[PDB]
This record gives sequence, C-alpha cells and structure tokens, in this order.
Amino acid sequence: SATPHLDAVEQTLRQVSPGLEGDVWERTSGNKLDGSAADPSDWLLQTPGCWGDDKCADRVGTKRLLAKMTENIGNATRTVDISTLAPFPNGAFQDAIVAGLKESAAKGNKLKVRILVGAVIPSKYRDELTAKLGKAAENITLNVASMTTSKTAFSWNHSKILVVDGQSALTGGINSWKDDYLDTTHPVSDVDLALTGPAAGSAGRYLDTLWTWTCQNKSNIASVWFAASGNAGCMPTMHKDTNPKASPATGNVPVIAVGGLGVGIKDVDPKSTFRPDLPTASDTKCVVGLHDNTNADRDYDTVNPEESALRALVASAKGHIEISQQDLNATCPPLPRYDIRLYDALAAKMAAGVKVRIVVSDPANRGYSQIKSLSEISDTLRNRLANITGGQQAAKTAMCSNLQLATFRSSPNGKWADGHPYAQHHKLVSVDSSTFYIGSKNLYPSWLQDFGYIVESPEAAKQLDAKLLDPQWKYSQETATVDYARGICN
Ligand SMILES: *[PH-](=O)([O-])[O-]
Repeated sequence: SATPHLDAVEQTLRQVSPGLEGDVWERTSGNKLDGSAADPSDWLLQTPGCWGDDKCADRVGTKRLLAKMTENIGNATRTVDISTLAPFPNGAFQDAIVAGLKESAAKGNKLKVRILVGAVIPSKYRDELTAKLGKAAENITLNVASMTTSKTAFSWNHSKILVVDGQSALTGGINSWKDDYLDTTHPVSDVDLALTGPAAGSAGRYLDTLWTWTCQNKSNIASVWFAASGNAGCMPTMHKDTNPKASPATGNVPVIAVGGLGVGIKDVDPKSTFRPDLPTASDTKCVVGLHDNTNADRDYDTVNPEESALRALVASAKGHIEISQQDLNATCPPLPRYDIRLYDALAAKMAAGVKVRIVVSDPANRGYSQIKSLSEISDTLRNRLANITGGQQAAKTAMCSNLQLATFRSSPNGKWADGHPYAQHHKLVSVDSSTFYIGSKNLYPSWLQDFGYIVESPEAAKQLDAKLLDPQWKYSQETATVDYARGICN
C-alpha cells in the first residue's frame, strides 16, 4: 500500500467507532496542503516562527498565520465555520476575521457564519463583531455560542477549526488569544495546518455534530449561551445544508479527519462492538474515587475515536516517532495522570528499537506545564517498559537506547530574552517522516471535544521536519535528560 499508516489507523477506527464514520472521523482522498507558490511548506502555520532569536524579532510564522486566516475567509462565497476555546478571538486574530468577512462581502457574497467556543459573553462578542463589520454585516447571518457539555467531567469544546465553504480548513492547537501568542515578548509556540479538499468537508460535518447538540441544548443556560444576528435561528446543520456533500478534489493527499465528542453529547456509539483489553493499572489514578474515562471506560472510547487514532498512529511507526506537546501528563485530580495505553504503545515501540522523541513545555511554566520534572515522563515510560523487557534494569537500557526526552527551546538561550520560559502548546505527532497528526487533541488525559487531521504524505512530512521538528531539536536538545543519539541517560 502507498498508505500503510492510514490503513492501520482506519482499520482501528472502523472497529472503535463505526457509527461515527463520516461525521466524527472520516478518511478522504484528493486533498491538498495549502501552501503558497513561493514557500510550499507554509501550509504549516507555526507560530511565532522566529527560530534562533531570543528576542523573536522576525515572526514569519505569526505573520503567515494571520494572513492565511484573512485570505481563506476573504475567499468565502457561502459559509464560515469557526470553533475555539474561550475566550473568543481577540486582537489581531479578531482583526483577521473581520477583514476577511469584509473582503467576502465586498466581492458580493452573502454568508452564513458560525462561531463556537468551549467554556453575557456570546451576545457581547456578536455585537462587537457586528459593530466592526459595519455595512458588511447586512450580508451575514451570524451564530455565536459558548458551551459546556459536562461540568463533572470537565468537558467542553477544545477544537480550533476554521472551515470556509466546506472547501478549506485550518486546524491545530492555536487559540485566538492575543496576550499569549501575539502582544508579548515571550510568545507561545504552537502550530496549525492549512488544507483544502474533501477533508475540509469532514471538519464541516464534525462542526455540524457539535452545533446539532448545541442548538438542541440552547435553552439550557448551564450548558449553552447562544446569540444570533437579527431574527436568525440556530443553524445545527449549516454545512450539510449549504455545501456539497462531497467537497471538490484539490490534490492527491490522503487524510483521516478524526475528533471526539468528549462527555455529555453522546454516551456510546451503539453500532460499536469494540471490546478492548484494558491495561493493568499503573499509578495513573492519584485518587480511588475518580472515574477514569481515558483508561477505564470502553463506551467513552467509542465516542472519542481520536484517542484510539493517536495510539494507532504511534503503533504504525516502523522507524521513528516525534511528539511535540505541552504535556504528556495531566494534573490529577481531576484527571488521571497519564494515558496508560499510549505509554504502553510507546514502550512497545522502544522495546522493538523504534526511536521516540518527546519534547514538552518547560516545567518553569507551571500554566503551560503540568509536571515538575521530565522524570515524571521517563519514570512512567521505564515502568511500562519493565512489563515487557523483564524488569527495571532492562527497561532503563531500552529507554536510554531509544528515547530523546527534553523541554522546548527555540533559540540558544534557556529562556526568552525577556526572562520568561518558553511555553509550547503543539498537539503534534509525526512518524517515519511519512504520516503526522496536527490538531487540538492533547496526548495528556483530557475529556474535551477535539479535532485534527492525520496526513500521510512523505513530502509534507519532510517539510514538517525541515521547518519545525529539526529546528526544535536543534535548540531543545540542550535540555535533554535522555538522548540516545548522544548517550545521555539521567
Ligand atoms: P488546550 O487549548 O487547552 O490545549
């Protein structure tokens, strides 16, 4: 097969979540990574993109991110569909959205627009946007909502998607928060991707799934705050109703779109006959009373295929795996400390000689960090390795021979020049310089609505190496507590 990694991930998803195929996950062909002619790798919307410079003077990443948001929205003829984590977009993120909407209106288009956040706010944002659009607002039917799907399971939207006409999609880890990303001399390091094709339709069907729940629950104040322009109603199926069921083809790139429904939207996929072997405990559940959806809830997996997809992506690797995250571990309580099956999958790979690189955010950020020390990751990997290598000594040897583990830097300085630690927020997994995930789903335990793309394209994977992973390792490797390539083993 030309797509061994997607084939494996797809076979897992059809067992886990067959009833959600089409809507919460979907494999498509015919996509394109949407870079420019001058810089074809710039589908990779990293921010700030100021490698080597502790003053972050030339933010080529940020500039491209904001320009691409405006360009995509400005090309809308029918729909603009945005999700993010609250607060609602501000600063130059909001400026980019307003500029694009004004551009589309001036080209003569009448648009439907949805903006969904996970949590007086929605009405205030709607009014700010309408004021800023001026006469362009007459061309726009707007829905704005904030939502929480479960208080007790801490579940709300965490996806960060911008879909236009069901044709183009931007998604990734970037929240639209000016103070953390933009107006600061210690900007957060993160990444989105830009694509076009049928996979953008997949994102539109995912957002229809979320808005269908949101509109059904719009009169329940504890769950949903909703605001619309004029006399407009809630639009649960804007994508289905307005865009073609199969988006046009734009290229040759195969993609698996995958997300999750968190807790409180749907309890189980009734079509699933998935019956997992659930790992033998570990020291993940810090307290006996906590209900652990990540490690001990089969039904949760069936409505959160993204967890299984990411674990399957790791399992598909033949040579090497690079992981860039804010964290691998969560704060307990209320979440379990780690995904046991994920760490087991990484351990299985290292026991087989497949190299694993994990770069996380500096604990000095703890907040863009949830651990005190990298030992909280290496101890856990070592303990899971011990189950499959015969003991603690053989686990340590396997780990030290196959692991790179470090905290993130983007220049030679240990911190930004302004003295603040580097914070990173990517949700990135790449395997074999072939297949990668970029999206909103963290690898640390979390029970939110999330979404992302798994792309199998060696060309694009090589671009990701050159533009992000290689520079990251260049500067980050100085903090490594384990690095097989240099014989480091603390
Ligand atoms: P996310 O925006 O919490 O990772």
